[PDB]
Amino acid sequence: DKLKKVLDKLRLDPKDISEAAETVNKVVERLLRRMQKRESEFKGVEQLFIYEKVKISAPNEFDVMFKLEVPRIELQEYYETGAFYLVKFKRNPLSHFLEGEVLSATKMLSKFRKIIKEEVKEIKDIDVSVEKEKPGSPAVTLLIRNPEEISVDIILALESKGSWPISTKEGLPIQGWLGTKVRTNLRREPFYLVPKQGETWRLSFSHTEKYILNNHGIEKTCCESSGAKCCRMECLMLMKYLLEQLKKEFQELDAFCSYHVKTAIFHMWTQDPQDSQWDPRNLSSCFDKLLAFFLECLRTEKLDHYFIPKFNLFSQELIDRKSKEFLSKKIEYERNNGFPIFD
Amino acid sequence: PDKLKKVLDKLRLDPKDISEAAETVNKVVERLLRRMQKRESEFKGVEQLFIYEKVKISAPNEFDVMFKLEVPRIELQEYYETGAFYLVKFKRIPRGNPLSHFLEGEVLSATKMLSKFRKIIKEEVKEIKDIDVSVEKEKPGSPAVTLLIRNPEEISVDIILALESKGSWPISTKEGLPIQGWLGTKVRTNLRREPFYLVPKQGETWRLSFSHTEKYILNNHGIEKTCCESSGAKCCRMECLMLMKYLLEQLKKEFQELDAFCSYHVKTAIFHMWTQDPQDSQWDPRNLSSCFDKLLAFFLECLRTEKLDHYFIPKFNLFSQELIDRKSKEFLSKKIEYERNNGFPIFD
Ligand SMILES: [Zn+2]
Ligand SMILES: [Zn+2]
Repeated sequence: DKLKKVLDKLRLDPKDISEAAETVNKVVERLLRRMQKRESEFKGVEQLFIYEKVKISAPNEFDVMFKLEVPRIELQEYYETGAFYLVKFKRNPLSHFLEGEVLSATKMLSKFRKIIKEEVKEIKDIDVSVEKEKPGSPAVTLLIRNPEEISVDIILALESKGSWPISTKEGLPIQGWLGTKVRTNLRREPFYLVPKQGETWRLSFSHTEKYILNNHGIEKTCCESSGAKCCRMECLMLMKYLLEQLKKEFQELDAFCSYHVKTAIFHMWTQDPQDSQWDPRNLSSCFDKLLAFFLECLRTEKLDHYFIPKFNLFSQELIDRKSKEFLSKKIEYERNNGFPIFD
Repeated sequence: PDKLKKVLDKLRLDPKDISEAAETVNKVVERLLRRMQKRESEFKGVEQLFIYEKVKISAPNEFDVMFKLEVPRIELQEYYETGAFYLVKFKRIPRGNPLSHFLEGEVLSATKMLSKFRKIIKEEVKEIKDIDVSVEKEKPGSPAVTLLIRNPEEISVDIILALESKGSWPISTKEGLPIQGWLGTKVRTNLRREPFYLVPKQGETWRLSFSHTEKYILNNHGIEKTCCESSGAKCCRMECLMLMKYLLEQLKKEFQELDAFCSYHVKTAIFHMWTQDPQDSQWDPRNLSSCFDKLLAFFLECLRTEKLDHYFIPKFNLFSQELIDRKSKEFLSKKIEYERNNGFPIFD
């Protein structure tokens, strides 16, 4: 029952989130108007996506993706990484960001940021400012004061209606969970490229991950009014909040982010697909088997990207050995001591 | 005696023979579409609604193709509280659409549009002399012009003219599609956001059509997403539909008193049975006899009480007294109970 008490404060109330929704929505609208106006290279920019823009267990933290349809691209995998690609064109206004024969991500992102910095300064109604360029952030972040501090990440992305790259052929292993009809439909949706050398883009499946979170059960009536409740989402909130609180205390956990937890629980939902395996009456058992699974990913240094199997997030090149051991010690400490961090 | 699984073996379609008929039925439909998209034609923007889907469930001979027309500028009006039949008008004075040629006053005439639609198809069916296909005679109950192809295998192709409206579904369907405790509320909302359709047959009335929705439900019939998939458990929902549909088709072949009943009655009764018994375990292949019998008992209960509501329009009773006489229901009930009690001799 202790975990249910922690979830009681982690659930977003619709009243406090609605005042932020009204503020975030209109600011993104005004930014979208300007991108479609005058002589900006981002004329056909549209928003990708309410509760979808909010970060799950992070109140008043928001994500917005500005997609740009580019149907004239030719992808080239960058050094067999599977996730990073160089974009080329077969046979126009995006030539300003072209560097030789490859479209520069840094040139487009820097110009994309100048247009956002000019509009945030032309706004004097709500007091909003642009972050300084973070090292690991392609998005342009906005600090909105409500007076409640609100952060909104504006991610520039390229939309491609073509087929998903070959590196995702064995990705999305939901055949024994969400089924093959769902997998075929999801893979027929477009895929996205966000900047991350300076001219390489990385694949983004935020739209697909959003669908899986809202359609997580093997039964269609899962977590509905006329259906059974499960604790899949509750285990994700507890696991994400545990890692967030651990990053607040120790700077040694900088190499870990929320997407590792999200990736690890997707594999758990694939390994344990049955809705009965995530009964809310067994929340402590479900959260512990998720912890044990995450610790196995840390100690074996194996956490494959759920869409790109060849790409290992916990590889030795990405995260060093001392950080994984450090995180493993802290996770085992709270796992045996009743999780004192939640207090 | 596992006689039901023997009937199903002879009833399943041979993919070798259904693929040959698929190649010829598509290219003929493609040619008809090409002649529709041409200049001087009121059906310029016509399209196909949907290879393997177009063949009927228990009928390998017959195929069904719907030619839809987007009409984002029409207003609907119920025709005497029927729920299913409507008169089609325009929101304002029409200017840019050629469909005003079929106006019978302020109401879009179905017989006017269907006649010109059949004139165009009968022109192209007489132009083609390489495959030998003819347009069937005028049947009263069918708005679709039927194409009879000799492959030499005789195959029927119903070309159904339909209007596509992407607006909200009419209020007669508000309490229809009751799949909340079965396929879920998310599925129901997504289905109700797809367009709805109107088919012809006062000669200006149009009937609602949910063939696109009924097709989704057949291919997504399980409460579990993996139902009838490779990595999932097989159920017998579709097998009971085929047996029940084939039982009525064989009874209609033998008795002319069953002209009032059609396959849609079978299709409607099983959608209710799937709502009444939503669990995939209630449709286990080991219980094929139990599932097919409890379906027959449900269909006999609909004949007895003379109530079979349209699965999408609750107020529309398909077994109403003004639609089917009690003698036809008593006669169908007598014949079904005979087959149910004597091991179904008609299957032989
Ligand atoms: Zn659930
Ligand atoms: Zn099934």
